[PDB]
Amino acid sequence: AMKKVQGIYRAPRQHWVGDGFPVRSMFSYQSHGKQLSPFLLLDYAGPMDFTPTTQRRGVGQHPHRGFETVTIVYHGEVEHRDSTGNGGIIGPGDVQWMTAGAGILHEEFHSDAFAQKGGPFEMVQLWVNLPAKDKMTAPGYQAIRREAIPQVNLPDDAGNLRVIAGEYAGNIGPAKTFSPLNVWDIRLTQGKSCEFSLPAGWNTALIVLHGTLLVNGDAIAREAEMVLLDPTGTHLSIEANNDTVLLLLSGEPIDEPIVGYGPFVMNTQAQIAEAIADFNGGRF
Ligand SMILES: [Cu+2]
Repeated sequence: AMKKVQGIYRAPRQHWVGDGFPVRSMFSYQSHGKQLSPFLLLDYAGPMDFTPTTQRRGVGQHPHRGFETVTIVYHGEVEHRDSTGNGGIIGPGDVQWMTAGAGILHEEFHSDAFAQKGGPFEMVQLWVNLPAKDKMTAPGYQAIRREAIPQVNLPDDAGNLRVIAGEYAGNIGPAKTFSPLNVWDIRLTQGKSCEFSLPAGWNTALIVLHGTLLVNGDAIAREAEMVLLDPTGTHLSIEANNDTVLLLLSGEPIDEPIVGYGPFVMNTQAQIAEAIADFNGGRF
């Protein structure tokens, strides 16, 4: 049985996060959050050309608690800093997987090298929820180099698939996760198609960044659109009408309440109140 297309959703207008991240919120837990779990949020940054500058564009220090954030860089360079003492530069093809867990402070800025030169900036920021038992896990950070992400050639010269998290055709992705999920970066060649088998009951979304995609033979998704699938079923087909770049997100639902406010995502309102009080009290 196919994972039926539930709907196609166009990106909203762009908004700024800080002065470094012009993003479109392609989905968020406030709408269809149960049908997207474990994924809470996806902000698509760019694509935008930045001017050479002496300024350090980015987003200043702020807290998170209760979930993980994933940065997938396509163009440009970001420098990461967080309160566990982790740092580093994420460039094209690199990924960072940050666990906020019990609580973290972080900031993200254009790298000095990217500041000096300018050019295209394109990135996806993904929030991944944690199961309740793991929400106060210790904060941590995975820097994932492009070279560590398997690139799998699709059959029939159809393109390639980068396994960031999860497993495709026996290729395991380097990102460690708290619940079972896939994050696949797919380049599908115009006129080519591919069939995917996904676990039964997993929530699944396709995020089209570039190109035009025919899904299940009957739904068309274009640049900066989200295809939300029905979790029931196991089979999905995609066909590229033009060379397409997409993210496939799929995961076992976390069947626990979502209570989110600002930078915090917990299971209850009292836990949100505790996060605000801890942050205000200097505990982060
Ligand atoms: Cu943040």
